[PDB]
Amino acid sequence: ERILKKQPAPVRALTIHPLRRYESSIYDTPIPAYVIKHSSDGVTIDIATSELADGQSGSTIQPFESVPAQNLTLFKHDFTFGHLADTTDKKFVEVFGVLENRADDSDFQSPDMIIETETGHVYVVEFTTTMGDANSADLAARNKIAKYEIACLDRSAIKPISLYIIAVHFNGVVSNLDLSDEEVNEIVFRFRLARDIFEELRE
Ligand SMILES: [Mn+3]
Repeated sequence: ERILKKQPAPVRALTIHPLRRYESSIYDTPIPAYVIKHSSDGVTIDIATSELADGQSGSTIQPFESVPAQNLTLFKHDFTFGHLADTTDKKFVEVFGVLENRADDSDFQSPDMIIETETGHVYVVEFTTTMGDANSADLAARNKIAKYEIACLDRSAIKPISLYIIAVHFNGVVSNLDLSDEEVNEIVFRFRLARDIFEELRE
């Protein structure tokens, strides 16, 4: 019997912490070799994680990956963020139910994460990437906020919601989470490696 579920109600409202610019501080760090091979559905990838130093950016990377042909278009986004959450089609409706009598489009939106805690807060987290610079990243982040703000606002009447964004570019992250340098480095490092792999995969 979980006692945190027995607290007085929290304020039902949408919270958005301000976005911040972070920059990677990677420098000369080995980038693992990868071997791409044709497979039955798509490609197999073999990442030489042995080449990485202990305590260096990239320690979250797994040596082996299967990418089916239907998943190559999402590979960059999903690989980049694969240490924080696995791919999902978990919709708003699974967590809040339909909002007024009738189901609508915002019920079937699927942000990258929807976390609900015992205390009754809900956290919506969305990841994204850009091939441009930090300004591109800031803009990408604002577009994800615009994509999901309405659905979050209406449902915050049911449980309070905090909306978070992580937007990666080649040299940093725009995010309203409070990230360490290692955490920024890991995201960027995984993004840079995903870019290299993706250019050979589209080919
Ligand atoms: Mn995303």
